[PDB]
Amino acid sequence: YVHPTDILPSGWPTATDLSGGAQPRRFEGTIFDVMTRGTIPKELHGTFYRIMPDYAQPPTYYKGGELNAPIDGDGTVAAFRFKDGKVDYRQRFVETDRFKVERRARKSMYGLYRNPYTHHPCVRQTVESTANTNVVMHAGRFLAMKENGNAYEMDPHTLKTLGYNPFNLPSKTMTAHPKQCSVTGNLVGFGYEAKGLATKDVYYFEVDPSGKVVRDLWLEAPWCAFIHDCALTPNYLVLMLWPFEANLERMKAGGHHWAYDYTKPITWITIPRGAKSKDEVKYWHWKNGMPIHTASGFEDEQGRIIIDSSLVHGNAFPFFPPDSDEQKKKQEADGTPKAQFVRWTIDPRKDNNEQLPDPEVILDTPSEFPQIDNRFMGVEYSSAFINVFVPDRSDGNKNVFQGLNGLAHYKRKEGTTEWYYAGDNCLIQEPVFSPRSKDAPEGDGFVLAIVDRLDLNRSEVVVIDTRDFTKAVAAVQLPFAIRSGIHGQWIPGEVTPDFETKGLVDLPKEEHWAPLSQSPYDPDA
Ligand SMILES: O=Cc1ccc(O)cc1
Ligand SMILES: [Fe+2]
Repeated sequence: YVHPTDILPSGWPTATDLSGGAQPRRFEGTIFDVMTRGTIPKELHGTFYRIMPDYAQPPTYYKGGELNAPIDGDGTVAAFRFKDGKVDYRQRFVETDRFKVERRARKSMYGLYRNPYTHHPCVRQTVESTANTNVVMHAGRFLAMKENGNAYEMDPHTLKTLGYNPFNLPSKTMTAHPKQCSVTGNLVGFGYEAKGLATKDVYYFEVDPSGKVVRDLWLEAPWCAFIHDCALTPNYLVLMLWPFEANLERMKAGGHHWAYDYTKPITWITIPRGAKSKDEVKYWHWKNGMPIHTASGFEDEQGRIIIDSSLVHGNAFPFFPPDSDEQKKKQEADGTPKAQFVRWTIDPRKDNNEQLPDPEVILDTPSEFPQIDNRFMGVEYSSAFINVFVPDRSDGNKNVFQGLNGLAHYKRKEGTTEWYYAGDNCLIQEPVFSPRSKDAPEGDGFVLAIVDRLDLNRSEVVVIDTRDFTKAVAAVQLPFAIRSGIHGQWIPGEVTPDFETKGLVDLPKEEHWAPLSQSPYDPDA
């Protein structure tokens, strides 16, 4: 059986997200009082903000959109607000310069990921960010982020776009991975390609709790590398260089911004916090591989930098292949690479010209999207909440982003791992943590994540109490599916302006439309 209407032609290209899911969603709006199962913890007081790629227009501009990447599509924010056991939902597109152009034209006008040479001539000198990667609340300002531009600011309640570059950063770019220091309250980050397309320049910054840049430095990367993520320690910002190189000539020729390079080692840039000179910066190297995301970093008793990350032993983004024919064949040969969770040791006192020691295998399982207890951000931490391929319960032939069917709670101090299984015909997305109370022990509280109910065509928010990591306490049940996203964040009420007075949904007026006389009911009848 084939449905007769199903053979009617579509104009849409295949627009994947990171999961490999290819269904456009693109809805903007609200559900008041989202259906829940079980008991929503009363301790939840805040918003789960999630961001997703969801091409608003069919991306047909360049090569009919055949080379669209899962990381490409227009940023849409989903908000799940938890107040007094009740859940509200809002979804809205980031009103990026790109989004607004495409909507107004009813037409795709942008080409390849980070390639202005493949955009429509009229839009080449625009901010080309889809603001689709990560969110942050800092100094009462809510930001949607993507590494190829400054953030766009959004209202935390309506999700209305308010402007571009709220902190007025001098770089062309800002990381989608800044870290909120638990010591200073500073927004610590960077922007690479800080001076334009294929530039080696890196700008480091620290934005204080009052929204002022208090520390900065202009530096360079050893090559124009893909510096997606970083680690924050007491004394350092540690940049993590993926083995991809940008090439302006290739871009001009209508090739991809990035090419994977087997000859490049995993490289780290150590930046002393509040460094007075670029002379203080050191480059460290290991071997070829792709460490996608950090859990976090710290300094041990010996003063050594300790960073946990995912590690893929090859290209986790095969849609950005190598330049050379030889290297292309290597990618094909690698297939689905080995994927682990690993521990790095960078001793800042050692010779940085000497190759770093091999990382320690922490989990011999495909691992992605780690988060921590952010009360321990930029200090010694123990808890990691990791998006996992569940041992003996998962594929493993899948690309690292495409088989994530569980959660792991790792504790360094205890040396224990606990496992949550998403369900049969289910995927689960990045976990976020909310502490039981302000003074609760590290990693004691609630874990939230988006579950794709694949055979149901619905998305859910699972709620797990850390006292029993194997079991859900609650589910937030959407009537539909949303896109499989990238990052999300737990944002507490206390850091959100006007959380006490504003919901996700604007309340209707109190006053009745109808006069008293219009009632069917008479109290005398
Ligand atoms: O998760 C990886 C990622 C990399 C670059 C992007 O622009 C977005 C996401
Ligand atoms: Fe990321």
